[PDB]
Amino acid sequence: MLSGLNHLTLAVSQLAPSVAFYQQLLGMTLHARWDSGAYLSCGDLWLCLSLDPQRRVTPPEESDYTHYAFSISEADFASFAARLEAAGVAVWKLNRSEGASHYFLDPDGHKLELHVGSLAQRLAACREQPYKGMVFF
Amino acid sequence: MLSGLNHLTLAVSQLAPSVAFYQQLLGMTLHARWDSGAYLSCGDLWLCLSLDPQRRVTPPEESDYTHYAFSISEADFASFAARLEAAGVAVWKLNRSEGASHYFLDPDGHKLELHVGSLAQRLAACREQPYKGMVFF
Ligand SMILES: CCN(CC)c1cccc(NC(C)=O)c1
Ligand SMILES: [Mn+2]
Ligand SMILES: [Mn+2]
Repeated sequence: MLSGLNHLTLAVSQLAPSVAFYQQLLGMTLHARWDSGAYLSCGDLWLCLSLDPQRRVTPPEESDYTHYAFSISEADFASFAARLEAAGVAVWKLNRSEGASHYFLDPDGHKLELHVGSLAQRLAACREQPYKGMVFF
Repeated sequence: MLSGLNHLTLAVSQLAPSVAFYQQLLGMTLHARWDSGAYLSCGDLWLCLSLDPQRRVTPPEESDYTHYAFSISEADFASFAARLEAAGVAVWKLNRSEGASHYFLDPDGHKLELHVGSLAQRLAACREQPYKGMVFF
């Protein structure tokens, strides 16, 4: 059967600024880069940045809610979020509707998130403060 | 410090067919559902389906190369691809790179992939046959 996420591939309009964002600003590990892409890791995540002439820099009001959240510890969350803010990283959401999260945009407008907590912890929190109509299986 | 992918959220235009696709067709575990979304898991992956009226059913020619690959064993790959084909799931690309890959679309046109092989395997192949302009770190 399916066992998890093998890799996440993001189309990027300019490879070097995107590599710099994920490696320098977000601290991911750069393993290789070539004329049309790069491979990074973030813990167990394999991230591929793929240079795509079709990628548009997209304002958050023009894209749907599809987004990618990265795990961070409770101890590191606030200072990492504040550093992104001080660096001028654009945002896309303020209301914490799914726990402790910081919502920010990559250079092409990919919707990213810092989140503290696992699925199990989110289900437990939702039992006390459930989303409308929530059912648990 | 970021420690991995916390969750992947896909915006969906209709919750029921998306739940059917990820849970029943793709075999993911459904943990909870509410009026505007669902939580599933696939191995370590926490997947959220978020009902979003701004989600367009998007032909693959009209979206960029951003895509989400799920892990599957080599032994299971062909029968899972055949299952998707029997279900009439559209393919958006043929495989031309190392490791088995099946490129398929979700009901809203999210670009998905079944892939066999790790980042370490890809890097080993690339070291032997580097892409144009490839540098390793
Ligand atoms: C994406 C462009 N920006 C400005 C937000 C950028 C890129 C790489 C690194 C840093 N800043 C630090 C401190 O790493 C900032
Ligand atoms: Mn999220
Ligand atoms: Mn891929």
